[PDB]
Amino acid sequence: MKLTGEVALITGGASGLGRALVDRFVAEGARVAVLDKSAERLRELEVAHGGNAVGVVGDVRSLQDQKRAAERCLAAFGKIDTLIPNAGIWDYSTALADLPEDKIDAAFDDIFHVNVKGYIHAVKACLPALVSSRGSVVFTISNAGFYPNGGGPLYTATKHAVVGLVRQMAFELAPHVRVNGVAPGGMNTSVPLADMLKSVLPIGRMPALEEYTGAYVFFATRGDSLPATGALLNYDGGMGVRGFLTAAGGADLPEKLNI
Amino acid sequence: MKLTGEVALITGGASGLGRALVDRFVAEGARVAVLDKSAERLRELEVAHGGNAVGVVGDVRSLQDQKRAAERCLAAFGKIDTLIPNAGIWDYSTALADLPEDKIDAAFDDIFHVNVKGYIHAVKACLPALVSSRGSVVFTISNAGFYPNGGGPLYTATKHAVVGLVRQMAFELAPHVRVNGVAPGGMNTDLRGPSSLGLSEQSISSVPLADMLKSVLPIGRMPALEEYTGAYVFFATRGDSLPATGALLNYDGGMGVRGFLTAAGGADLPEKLNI
Amino acid sequence: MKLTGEVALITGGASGLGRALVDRFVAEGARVAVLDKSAERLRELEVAHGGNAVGVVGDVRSLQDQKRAAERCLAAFGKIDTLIPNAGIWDYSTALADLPEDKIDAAFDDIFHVNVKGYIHAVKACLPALVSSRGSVVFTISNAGFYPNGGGPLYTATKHAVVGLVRQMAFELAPHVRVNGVAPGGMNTDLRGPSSLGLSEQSISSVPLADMLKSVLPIGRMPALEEYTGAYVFFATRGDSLPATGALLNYDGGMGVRGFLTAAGGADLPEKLNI
Amino acid sequence: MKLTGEVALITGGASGLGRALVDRFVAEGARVAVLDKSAERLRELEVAHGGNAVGVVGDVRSLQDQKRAAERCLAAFGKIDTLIPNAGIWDYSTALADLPEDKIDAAFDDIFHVNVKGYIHAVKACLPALVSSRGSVVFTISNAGFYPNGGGPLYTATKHAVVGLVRQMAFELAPHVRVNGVAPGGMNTSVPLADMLKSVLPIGRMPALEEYTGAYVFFATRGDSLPATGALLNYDGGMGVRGFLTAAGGADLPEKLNI
Repeated sequence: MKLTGEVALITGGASGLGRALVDRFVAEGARVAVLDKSAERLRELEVAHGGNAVGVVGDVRSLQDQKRAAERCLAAFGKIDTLIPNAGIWDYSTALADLPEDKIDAAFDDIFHVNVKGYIHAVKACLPALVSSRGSVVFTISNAGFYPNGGGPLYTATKHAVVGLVRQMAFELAPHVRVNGVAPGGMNTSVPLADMLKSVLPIGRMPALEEYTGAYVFFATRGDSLPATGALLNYDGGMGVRGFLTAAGGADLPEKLNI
Repeated sequence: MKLTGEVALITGGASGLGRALVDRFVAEGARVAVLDKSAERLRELEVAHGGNAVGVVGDVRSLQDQKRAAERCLAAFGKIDTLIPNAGIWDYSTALADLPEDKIDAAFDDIFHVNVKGYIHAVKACLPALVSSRGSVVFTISNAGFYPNGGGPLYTATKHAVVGLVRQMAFELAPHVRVNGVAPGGMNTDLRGPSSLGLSEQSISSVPLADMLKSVLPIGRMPALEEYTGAYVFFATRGDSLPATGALLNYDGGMGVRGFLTAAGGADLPEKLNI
Repeated sequence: MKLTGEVALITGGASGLGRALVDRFVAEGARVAVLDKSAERLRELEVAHGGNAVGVVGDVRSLQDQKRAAERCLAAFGKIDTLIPNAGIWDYSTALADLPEDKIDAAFDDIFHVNVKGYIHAVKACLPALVSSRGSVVFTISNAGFYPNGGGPLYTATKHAVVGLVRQMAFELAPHVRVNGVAPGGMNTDLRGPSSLGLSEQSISSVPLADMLKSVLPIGRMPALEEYTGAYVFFATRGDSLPATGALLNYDGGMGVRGFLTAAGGADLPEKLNI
Repeated sequence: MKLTGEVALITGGASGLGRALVDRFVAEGARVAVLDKSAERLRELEVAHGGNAVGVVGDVRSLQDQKRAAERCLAAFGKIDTLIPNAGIWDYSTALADLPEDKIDAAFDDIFHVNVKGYIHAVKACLPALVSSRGSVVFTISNAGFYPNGGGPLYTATKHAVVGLVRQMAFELAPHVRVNGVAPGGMNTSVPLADMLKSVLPIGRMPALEEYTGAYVFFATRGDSLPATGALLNYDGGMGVRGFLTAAGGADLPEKLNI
């Protein structure tokens, strides 16, 4: 019950990883405003958490759709303690040499409006409310904001850009708003599952969406993440610490120590 | 309580952050074995927490001592779920020009044996127990592990070195043990130093934090030691930090994202938005 | 001369650093094709370097233009050995609170289409030629690609984004093309901005560098534009930078390793050592 | 002829990568003082570069052996423009679980005295001379100061530590001395050569020691690396940008573009 008397806003939270955040957050005493594209999946979400969660149908790319989401949150809950810019769109890990000349301009704009511009507006929209409550932002980054091969050029640049957002907003919004980011990866949400545990994830297992929720709960806990601003907790099963020939270094440790 | 029924081993956990971690972890249900140089301070917490904490007097540079603590924790509690190598020595932020040629070699060894080697024996000792419980290692680092002026050549080099521990240990101990690092910043710890290093400069070059905070902490305040225990509990919680290994949490109040003319860039926000 | 007989394609290479790069590369024996928005400035250098440089007037956001330049370089010089995507737009370091709601969406696209998309079409265009000559891509980044207060939300996000280009392009174009990044810092460039962003604040928030240098540059001086061309030549040289791909050169005078109270920590060194 | 009228000091430079630096540096008009353990290989080096290179027999761990090396350089060349702390000792990539209880203390001290303490003294020794000439330091780091599996815990910590040295010395020695570091890796100097190009090095080829020399020449060039201080140029064939399933992303690019 770590988030008792708390209010959080989550974009793109009516599905995928953002939905897991919702369920968990509610299950922590929190109160979650949700901006998303799906009117149906927002209504199903709302009855799932009776009066602990509100949902506003919108387009994360729209600044106005973000201001509304802020306003409605303020309407029902009267405050905003943790904003979680999260709504993201993928590029199918498409290589540059495979992005066609007649599609690159559209593809760029769409992916950048959702992953970067979407995040900007959210923070812009909620700025009054966050300053008012001296709360925090926790962006959803990704393994792809730090290392390649998590996506194509478009995805990688958009997720490296939200690292800049983490840093610049951590600076600009201080001392009244703490900005942070979590970088999840290797998810139950291109690459074979057998090559995933062997050559990608040192931890050796595809974690459930529920297991990616705690890192966010942390940054949203009143006085547990107070020194945190500008922080980037990489949360991808250890993609940036994997070996050359094998992801895991000591798979055979138990019978190296006769445990 | 996140850590009910768990067992933590904190080194240097009788004073400072390492001690706040004990109080926090016990308060979070966990039982805590502690290795530290101070016999008094260990009894001081032994009484305070009753049958939830035990303390072993020894030295972090000694592997025998490290092993003795790891065994003591097994004897009393039956396992090791979280190991927190925390014990650290500051270099008074003494520059290279200020290091005495006759005192430098001695100094190196003193600081590197605690800040780095002490961590290695902490892991070496507790490893069998950690692979058995498929547990975690959470390293105390420092802002001095990522950016300069947090200490002199020696300290900054040590903390940077323990960044390399996180990464290697995360690799080597996959998939059973998780290894990560917490990097504290604006705490008001004295941070002890080596006798091999003289008293020469301890007040007027090692600058106090309150005097300079506007150039160091964006968050615009000095956090209490208890505000730094939250990150470690996070790593200590099995169902919260499961997909986290090789993770580096910069926990310095924004020392790495401070701005040029001042630390924080949004002093005038409430003026500009009306609160 | 390191780059005798080589061919470089610089974008935004008619003014600022991009233009100093032309002068340097020609002076290093290389022939240089240039894409830039200014017809005058391109003729200005066309005459200056004679048959060693050619310029194409167009826009970096346009792939057709990018392709047209890549072809122009083939037509005149016969190949492309080094591509330098350099053309960049500043956001006047305009904060998020200061971005007008009615002007923000327009602004985003303007800046992201040059700083990021412009780079992508630069690579997309010149790629066939680069895989053919097994050449290199050297990206102009910025201190704003690594640490904050070098620009507002938009600019810092763009440059950070092109860090992600370096890494992905380095991966994707292995083993034939090498992709790296140069990250300039204390140059006295005006760095143009978008009309979609108002004149509102251009003198008194976007602070001049000379006023603040003691809080920004450890090196304790503002380097001339010619001092920044050396890193690119390095990547342009086949026998010097062969085992370098995905490399990031922080070229900012020490912006990332500046200290808390002042940029440089060794002001008083010669006093302390006697020179 | 980029280093005409220049003087550089190189530790551990009578063999390995440090020797390649020497040959190249001399071949650039530079003048190289060399501190190393080998008396024979120092003499062979000296006749190889007649009067353009001096060599002083010493132990990099000794501060005094470093001061001498500085003094002798000053004797023959009268100045020191680029110091290159380079002498390094490896741990056989030995895992922690394989470092024996009766050896760990000795092994720690030896590897840390050479890789970290060796570097410190060099900069300490040459400080007067470098400040006097307003020159630079270029440490030899390694892929192992950034990612794991380049060595064991001991090597990785020692090379991560010299990253701290790069940063702290870049700060402390400014504005009079520029500190930098090069991070070479995947060298013709444990791991099979067939798994090296496939899963380790995106560039697909083990580069010669000569090809690792240019990066150092760069940092030592009068007015080509003036803005450089605190810089970390990773020089390992792209170990930190390799994919999950394959090092190289577009091996089959030529016949994807019918070049």
